[PDB]
Amino acid sequence: KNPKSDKFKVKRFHHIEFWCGDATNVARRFSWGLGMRFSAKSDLSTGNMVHASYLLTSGDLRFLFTAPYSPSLSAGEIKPTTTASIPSFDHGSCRSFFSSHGLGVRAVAIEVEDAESAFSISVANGAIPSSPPIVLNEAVTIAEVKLYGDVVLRYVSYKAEFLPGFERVEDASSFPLDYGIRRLDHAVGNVPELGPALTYVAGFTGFHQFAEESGLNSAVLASNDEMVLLPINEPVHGTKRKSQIQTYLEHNEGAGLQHLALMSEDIFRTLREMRKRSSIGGFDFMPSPPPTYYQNLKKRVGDVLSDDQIKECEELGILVDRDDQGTLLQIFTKPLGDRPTIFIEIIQRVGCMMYQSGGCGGFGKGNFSELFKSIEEYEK
Amino acid sequence: KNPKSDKFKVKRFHHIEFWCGDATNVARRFSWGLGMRFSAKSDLSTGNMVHASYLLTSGDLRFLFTAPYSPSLSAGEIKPTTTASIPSFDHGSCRSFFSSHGLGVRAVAIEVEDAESAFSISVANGAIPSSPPIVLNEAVTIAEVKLYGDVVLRYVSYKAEFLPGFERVEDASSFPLDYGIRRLDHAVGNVPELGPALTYVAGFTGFHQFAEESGLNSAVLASNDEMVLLPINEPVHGTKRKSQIQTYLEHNEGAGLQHLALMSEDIFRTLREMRKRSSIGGFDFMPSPPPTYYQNLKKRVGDVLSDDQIKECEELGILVDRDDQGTLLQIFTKPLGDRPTIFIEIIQRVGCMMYQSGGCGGFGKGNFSELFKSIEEYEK
Ligand SMILES: C=CCN1CC(=O)N(C)c2ccc(C(=O)C3=C(O)CCCC3=O)c(C)c2C1=O
Ligand SMILES: C=CCN1CC(=O)N(C)c2ccc(C(=O)C3=C(O)CCCC3=O)c(C)c2C1=O
Ligand SMILES: [Co+2]
Ligand SMILES: [Co+2]
Repeated sequence: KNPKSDKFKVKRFHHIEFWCGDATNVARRFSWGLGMRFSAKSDLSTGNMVHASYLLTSGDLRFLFTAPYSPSLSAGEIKPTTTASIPSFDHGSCRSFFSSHGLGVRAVAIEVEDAESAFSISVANGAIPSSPPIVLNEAVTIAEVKLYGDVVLRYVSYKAEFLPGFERVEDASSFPLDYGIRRLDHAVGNVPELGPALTYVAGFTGFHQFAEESGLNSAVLASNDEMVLLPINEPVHGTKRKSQIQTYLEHNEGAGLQHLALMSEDIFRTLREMRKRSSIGGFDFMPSPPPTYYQNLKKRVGDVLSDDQIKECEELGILVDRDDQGTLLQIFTKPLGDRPTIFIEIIQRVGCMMYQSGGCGGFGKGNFSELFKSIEEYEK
Repeated sequence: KNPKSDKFKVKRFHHIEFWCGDATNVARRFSWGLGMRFSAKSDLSTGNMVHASYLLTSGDLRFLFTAPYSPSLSAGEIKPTTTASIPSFDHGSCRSFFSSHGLGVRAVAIEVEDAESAFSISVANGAIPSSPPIVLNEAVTIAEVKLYGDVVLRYVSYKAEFLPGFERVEDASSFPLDYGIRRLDHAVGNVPELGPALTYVAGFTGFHQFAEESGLNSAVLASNDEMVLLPINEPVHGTKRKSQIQTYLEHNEGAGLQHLALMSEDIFRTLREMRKRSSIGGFDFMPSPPPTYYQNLKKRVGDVLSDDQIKECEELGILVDRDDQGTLLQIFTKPLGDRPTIFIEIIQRVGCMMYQSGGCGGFGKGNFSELFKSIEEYEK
């Protein structure tokens, strides 16, 4: 069931913003690890005396990395005279965020028809305001409300490249890396209590619940066309194996973004390319399932994947799960930074063709049981 | 003249420690950019609930990257029960350092015969104590005094791998990168006033001045065998071209480490390898000199480098300077992080064979004039 209850017109995920201590080093690491090209910048070289922001792109996926400069560089500015390109930025907020949580996502940004109306309707329906609508160069409107923890949901709307005040990156600095990643499929939050978090977010967005003891309960909120997908997890306590959600909440100092799932147009190429780079600056992957897991894929998805395609999943450590409508290929990185908090998921979905409908195949919750079963089976 | 006036027995540069917001991302970026292998770790996986520290090595060069965890993880600890592997570490100090200065060097570490005696003699001769001598696992002693700004000079001495409590890195995570870098040649500080900084450091070390308007005055302090080399720069004001030392001091919020010069055993291979990676996660280099600079190298070093070797310098943008005793090949990166503060120099020295004596060929001060001359000549 999809009641299509969005309280304002939502388009697609627009970008994800990381708050960093040093944006340059995080962005360069991510660029090489994920195959994303440097596309835009806002920093001292573009007249921004407040923050350094670097944009990476792969297809429609946009990762923004932002860090504060010394406040002394902008001490004479006021908000009417700011040189910041992102008007919601605040030195103290950014330093406090990073000290509390470490490297992680500050903003989940969605493009909407009218960011001012989205903000007004959201706050009228219970959203906690974070940054009011600001019109940039009479061209783009940006507004922010609290999502969970210190993560904001950022609304962006365009009258008619990223944001005014950003400059396209010099091509010599813009190597055309591409490992096949094409868009953000979903963005997942960890919270102490799922119920109140769902009520709050669904309350101000009108997002509906998307149709679905390893230590979590989860639910998924979705926009009208189910292209914006926001799962939320809570821990399940006293499970004998400590909940990874609870570990997250401890090391993160509370609620925050758990993972970003990045859709690939060719998950086999993406994983070949990422795994080649894991130990030379890129990202590591979680330990692969035992071969019994792939010996059990024939009965589960033998009508979707050939033996060769299943063997290629086994070579790359890719997990497979299935809906009543489609099939999901997925794999998970180790944490992106020092803390056992945020990580990345690479996914590709097969089925649900009409274009492909959002969430085809689900989110892989079936792989909690199937991976445990494979592990005990391989114990043999 | 070398009075050999060291007040305690100094051996060699031991390591350089960067204080970071996220040690993982900086270390992975540096590993790929410089060709350094992951050699040791101290972090949650080794029982350290205080800080994440990752060691990169290339030859004898040791780069350590450290970031603080949430203080909550270690809130019940006291110094007698600490799980930190580096006892001088302090969450507040590290966060304050990084907020003030951004990514940069906290510790210049030299190996000495006896870190306790080096500390005592240093403080008796005016050194400002930073961290008292602490014996780690009855095997290694570490102590710290202030060098300049918030940079410390760290003394390390060994009774008889890096530090107790560090673990050798799993080989799968230890890709054997190597672009030819072999050791730290010198470490350079920027200060507002050169005179008082030289008097202070030479005062407590016994280091002697090493025998030598672009906006700086500098002098070099050296140990008895001139293998530990610590240049210090001050700005020259009112120069019509703003002093890069003054720009540093502004963006860094005061004195700090300006550059690390890394000796390569094959500077041509090192630069080929680093430049291949500049736009795919590595380091960028300063804009190369005009061809008139290389058209003028024949008269300057035509008896040291062949035409082909000069042409190879031109291909890679390498600078050349000359002493009365030897010749220096050098090149400079763009700043390592967001702020126009710290950068890296790659160098190789030719001549002064006895082993090669320290500082052979100087520090390239001749290239201020010669690069400007080449630029006006190429204006033509
Ligand atoms: C990274 C290591 C832990 N891990 C271990 C593991 O074995 N399996 C099988 C999964 C399977 C699916 C998902 C997942 O993507 C997801 C949910 O967990 C809840 C619904 C929404 C959502 O998107 C995750 C995060 C993990 C997982 O995290
Ligand atoms: C990075 C861009 C600025 N730049 C521009 C430039 O054109 N030249 C020619 C040099 C030449 C030598 C050195 C240098 O290594 C050094 C001293 O400056 C003082 C004595 C001790 C020392 O080691 C530096 C840092 C630079 C330099 O920084
Ligand atoms: Co997921
Ligand atoms: Co130098």
